[PDB]
Amino acid sequence: GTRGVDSPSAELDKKANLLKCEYCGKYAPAEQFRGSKRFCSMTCAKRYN
Ligand SMILES: [Zn+2]
Repeated sequence: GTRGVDSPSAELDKKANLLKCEYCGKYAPAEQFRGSKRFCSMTCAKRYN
């Protein structure tokens, strides 16, 4: 597929499809938004509860 073609950070899937933690506001690949697409990973999502 066309995911990770012109990407040095191919592992992070180019970080094309970004959204960001409605807390700190850091942009990341939606895949890392394990807080059900609201916040980034553990520290942040849990901090909102
Ligand atoms: Zn965060």
